[PDB]
Amino acid sequence: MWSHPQFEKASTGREILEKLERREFTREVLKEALSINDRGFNEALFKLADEIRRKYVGDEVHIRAIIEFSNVCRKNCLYCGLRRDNKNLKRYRMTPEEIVERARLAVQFGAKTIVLQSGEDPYYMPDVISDIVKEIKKMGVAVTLSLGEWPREYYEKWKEAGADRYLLRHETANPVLHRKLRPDTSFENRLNCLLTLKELGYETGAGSMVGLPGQTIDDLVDDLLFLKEHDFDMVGIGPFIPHPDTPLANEKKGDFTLTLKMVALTRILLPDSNIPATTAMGTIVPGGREITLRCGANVIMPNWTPSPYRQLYQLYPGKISVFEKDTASIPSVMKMIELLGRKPGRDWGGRKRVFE
Ligand SMILES: Nc1ncnc2c1ncn2[C@@H]1O[C@H](CSC[C@H](N)C(=O)O)[C@@H](O)[C@H]1O
Ligand code: SF4
Ligand SMILES: [C-]#N
Ligand SMILES: [C-]#N
Ligand SMILES: [Cl-]
Ligand SMILES: [Fe+2]
Repeated sequence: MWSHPQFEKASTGREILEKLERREFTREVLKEALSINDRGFNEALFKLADEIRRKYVGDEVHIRAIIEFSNVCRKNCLYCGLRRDNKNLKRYRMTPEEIVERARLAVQFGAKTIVLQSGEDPYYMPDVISDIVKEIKKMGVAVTLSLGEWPREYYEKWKEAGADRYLLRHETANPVLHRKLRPDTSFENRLNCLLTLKELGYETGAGSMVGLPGQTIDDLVDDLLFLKEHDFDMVGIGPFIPHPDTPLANEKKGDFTLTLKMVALTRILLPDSNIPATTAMGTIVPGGREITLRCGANVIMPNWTPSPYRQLYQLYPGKISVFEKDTASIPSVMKMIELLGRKPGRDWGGRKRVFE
């Protein structure tokens, strides 16, 4: 037997970058990119994603104002503070009038997309949602729904009511892990919902959490390849943030740098997709969303849920700041975008096909 020495790390890292620049997206290339822990490799990866972002989606940072209108949920996901078994949380529901008028205010502040997100709350489904969507569509903006897993019939009604997009983060593409963490449902169910949403003509959003308990680098590679496979219009990625009132309270938090590399690789794989700098990135690191916008992201989603409900939508700890008024977030992200040298979106910021 003869030796089997490793190649030097710097030269290996440069070969990975070259393969990414040549769009040679093999599993081993993606795995090694995620595994390298070199500050200079990572910075070059971020700059490549930023370059691709500049070339294929430009300098507009699209603002999507989120109204989290109910924290009631019928599911029991192990990671989520809204899981039905968490009795330590005050639950709330907004009336349709509250939701519509709050959306109207965001539109007046300049949001060009309203995102309606909730727990899986049967109260609203399907007809209350349809009424709300129809009212918001009269305001001249795009509407995105993020309501979880529902029958095809509901998704069809909401499309007819005028919804433009649907965000259903796939969470994890590992079906064994998915079922362990989401004991009510399955990856197959989640994927079927995404396929139905695409067939109905929604712009569809997927995306995973990074750092889930039991998730490995190979699983993160599977997430990237799943996203590439379906050419998603939008991809929402962030770290897992443990919640103290859940079974995962004591697990490791997701790593910011690893999550940033997932955002960067997603931009490289899907050059003209819409990729938010998510709330969870801003929670985990001060300035986290600003950093993510320099590493391939092109969207920001200010929290527009009003007091006294905003503090109760406790997906994970630290999500909400209560130090400022509930109308500060849209002007605040506009200021952030200006300081980055970027521009707010001029239209609804729907995904375009300009890459290849
Ligand atoms: N602990 C957590 N850490 C980081 N992110 C978390 C966590 N808990 C939930 N989330 C994220 O919250 C998103 C919106 S819930 C909307 C709807 N009910 C749905 O399930 O699709 C989910 O897709 C998760 O990725
Ligand atoms: S992630 Fe969505 S479906 Fe799961 S418990 Fe939280 S709100 Fe409910
Ligand atoms: C996303 N809109
Ligand atoms: C989500 N931002
Ligand atoms: Cl988006
Ligand atoms: Fe989106």
